Amino acid sequence: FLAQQGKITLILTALCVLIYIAQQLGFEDDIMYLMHYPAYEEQDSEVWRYISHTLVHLSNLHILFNLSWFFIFGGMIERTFGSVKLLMLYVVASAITGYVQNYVSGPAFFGLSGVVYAVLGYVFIRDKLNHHLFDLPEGFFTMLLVGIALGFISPLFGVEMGNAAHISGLIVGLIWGFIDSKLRKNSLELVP
Ligand SMILES: CCCCCCCCCCCCOCCOCCOCCOCCOCCCCCOCCOCCO
Ligand SMILES: CCCCCCCCCCCCOCCOCCOCCOCCOCCCCCOCCOCCO
Ligand SMILES: CCCCC(=O)OC[C@H](COP(=O)(O)O)OC=O
Ligand SMILES: CCCCC(=O)OC[C@H](COP(=O)(O)O)OC=O
Ligand SMILES: CCCCC(=O)OC[C@H](COP(=O)(O)O)OC=O
Repeated sequence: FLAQQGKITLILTALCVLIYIAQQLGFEDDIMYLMHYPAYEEQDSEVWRYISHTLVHLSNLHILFNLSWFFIFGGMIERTFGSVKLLMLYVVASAITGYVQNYVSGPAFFGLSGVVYAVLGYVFIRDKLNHHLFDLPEGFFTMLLVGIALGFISPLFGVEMGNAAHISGLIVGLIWGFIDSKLRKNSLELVP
């Protein structure tokens, strides 16, 4: 429930769950066809496709791990920097990671993991820099960041997409957070 967590975080998590459930009682076929990244010159105009691929999941663990991490850290971002910030990081990470994954492997990918890494990347450098607005992950979510770089370079799991989405995701988050950290400092310069 909310009563505390972010509205955007909640909406995105619940949408993923609803679309997955739908995948299970009829057919992922319709959903996969409408939601996949453009794989056709005629689909270039179907603009939702640049983002929608993130709402489809391929297994129970796939969606379980993605939503857990997104709910926790996407929530931190929302509660700390605002709902607009989270929505934006989502739209942009979704579009950029899909763009990158598509170039290296084609339009056959689904899931929120590219957004998760952008989110983890954002929180990571923000925490590292203006260290305050956060008080450490937990001790495990900090580790599963070093031993997770092998989760795509030398496959220990496999987030049905590829590491191109994960790496470009982290990069989007790291760059965005560095910029925000900077813009923050720049304006505080003239405050007591
Ligand atoms: C201790 C630290 C605390 C951190 C905890 C934070 C908790 C935050 C809550 C986040 C909410 C998570 O929501 C994700 C739930 O997603 C619902 C979708 O379905 C969930 C399924 O649950 C797991 C099922 O696993 C089944 C494994 C068997 C098959 C493996 O995958 C193949 C799936 O095939 C389909 C079978 O029906
Ligand atoms: C035999 C073994 C087989 C070989 C297997 C090899 C395994 C390696 C596979 C890994 C794939 C590598 O792919 C890496 C791709 O990454 C390339 C990076 O390019 C993508 C990154 O794109 C970044 C684009 O620009 C960043 C966007 C950030 C924008 C931030 O917004 C500005 C903020 O403005 C302020 C608003 O508040
Ligand atoms: C956010 C871009 C993806 C929109 C879309 O076409 O897919 C989701 C739709 C409905 O979701 P909306 O978020 O568009 O209402 O399918 C589920 O019923
Ligand atoms: C960054 C998200 C949207 C960018 C885009 O228009 O994608 C076009 C790419 C290729 O674009 P070029 O820049 O290589 O022409 O192909 C998509 O199917
Ligand atoms: C990292 C600071 C310099 C990079 C840059 O030229 O950024 C231009 C704008 C943002 O400028 P800032 O003033 O916020 O750095 O967009 C970046 O992607």
